[PDB]
Amino acid sequence: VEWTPCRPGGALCGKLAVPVDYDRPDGDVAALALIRFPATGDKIGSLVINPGGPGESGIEAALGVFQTLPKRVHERFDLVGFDPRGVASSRPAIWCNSDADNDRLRAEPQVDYSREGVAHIENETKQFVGRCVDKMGKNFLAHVGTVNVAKDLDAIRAALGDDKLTYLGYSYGTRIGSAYAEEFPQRVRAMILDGAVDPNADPIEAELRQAKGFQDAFNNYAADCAKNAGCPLGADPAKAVEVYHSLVDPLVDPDNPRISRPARTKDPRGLSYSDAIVGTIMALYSPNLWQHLTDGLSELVDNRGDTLLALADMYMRRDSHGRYNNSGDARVAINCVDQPPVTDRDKVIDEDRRAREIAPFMSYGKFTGDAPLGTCAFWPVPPTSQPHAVSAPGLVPTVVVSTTHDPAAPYKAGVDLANQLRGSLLTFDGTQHTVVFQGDSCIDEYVTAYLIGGTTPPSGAKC
Repeated sequence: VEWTPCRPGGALCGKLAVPVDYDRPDGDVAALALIRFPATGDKIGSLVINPGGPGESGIEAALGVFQTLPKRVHERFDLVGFDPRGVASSRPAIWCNSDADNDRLRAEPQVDYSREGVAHIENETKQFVGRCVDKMGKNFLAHVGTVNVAKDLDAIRAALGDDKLTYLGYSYGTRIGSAYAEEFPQRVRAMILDGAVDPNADPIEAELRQAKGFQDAFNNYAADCAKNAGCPLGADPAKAVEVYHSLVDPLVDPDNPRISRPARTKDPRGLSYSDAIVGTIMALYSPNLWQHLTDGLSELVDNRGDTLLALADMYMRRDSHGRYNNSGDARVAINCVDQPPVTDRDKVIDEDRRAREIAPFMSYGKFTGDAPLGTCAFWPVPPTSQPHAVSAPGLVPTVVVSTTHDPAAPYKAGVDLANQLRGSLLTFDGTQHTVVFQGDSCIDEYVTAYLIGGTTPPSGAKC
């Protein structure tokens, strides 16, 4: 890696060639993008981070993390972020949808699960899968999975000149983590995994646990908002879900589920039902976004949807000029190869029935008896990994940070990951997704002592 100054720090950027196929090590070649924030004091090595997604830029994430990085950490480590294969500035980047493709989907209510509804959705999905293939070719898509990301990470480890890896993983970055840990356990110096993905989980039970997370986060937000003046969801939190549906269901034509009646916005699109739901989910990632959610809901009372639309844009990575990054398309590609998709329709139908019961705030109308299959059931290349209990006997003790009411990565996922890893579980008491290097003194001290000293939190450490 020949470094070079970036395009906001002492930042150096560079690129690193890895092979697309690792069995064809002289075949097609991908170029990963890297950012580097040189340590200020005495350098132990590099702290490599991943934000998750998948499809999220690590370069982008390092620039944020740099802002909230404890002084001692910044002294002891080069902060290093990378864009994984197919993601953001890495070439080739995964691309399936155009900006117009994305907008067209987001305009739909996406709520009709009748036979005709399921056929419509399942048709847009096929068109999507076809767009991925035509633009990427099946070979590249076959090799975008985490198992190969893990191999690139070691190539990264070596190119940065560290003998052993120091790694901070967030959310899906957690799966990159346990993967690298299983393949190169003897190359791991230290590892923090925050907001855990449990690779031994059943995907349907996981998704349902996630539904339950967001409903429970919904409940927490609403209870909190009810203490406040003019709560758009009302002063009785036991009726918040009903009030919420009185605000969002009018965005769907009651005589016809496929017709958007968007709330007015200064943006030309207005606010569809599906955008409304996506904005809500986005806001429930963090209590920091609750104010915005409340604003959006209050706008809905006056038939306006500007804040919810902006929340949905934040989630979908659509900038002010209507442009998308490739996080969405990459997200799908990578998720589809990391595990075998649910292909049994009865399973998908029964999941739907349960989810409406578990997360009503998210569900529109009644169970129909039909449900679409997910994009992955149509993937033209097979998975390159599969659910299993993480096993890395030789691994150094690691830290898993799990938040008690994390909607995206539920607390018990993090416990389970810790156990398979036989590392330390650091608990955060909150309703948010991830927490490391995000302002909390306690968490950050624990993480700093582990990263520098090698010191794990005591059993039962809460924060």
